Formats: sequence, C-alpha cells, structure tokens
Amino acid sequence: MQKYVCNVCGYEYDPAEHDNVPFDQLPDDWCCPVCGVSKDQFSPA
Ligand code: NI
Repeated sequence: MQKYVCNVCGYEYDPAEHDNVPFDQLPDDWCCPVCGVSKDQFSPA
C-alpha cells in the first residue's frame, strides 16, 4: 500500500505499521506525530 512522508520532518506513514489503513482514509485531522503538521504536508513515497 502507498507510503507517505512528512515534507517537514520526513516521518514515514507506512500503512503496514498502522493497521493497513490507507493514508487517504486516516481521519482528516490526523497530524504528523513528530512535527504536528496536517495530512496536506505529506507526499507519496
Ligand atoms: Ni512531520
């Protein structure tokens, strides 16, 4: 499934580590656990 990376802190969202929930299905207000930015600051990787 599609991995996403934080444009500020490079935190990797790997769906394998998040219950195989796709990034686009995470609640809208989900934030980067490191730098606190919103999902719109993530790029596919
Ligand atoms: Ni971040």
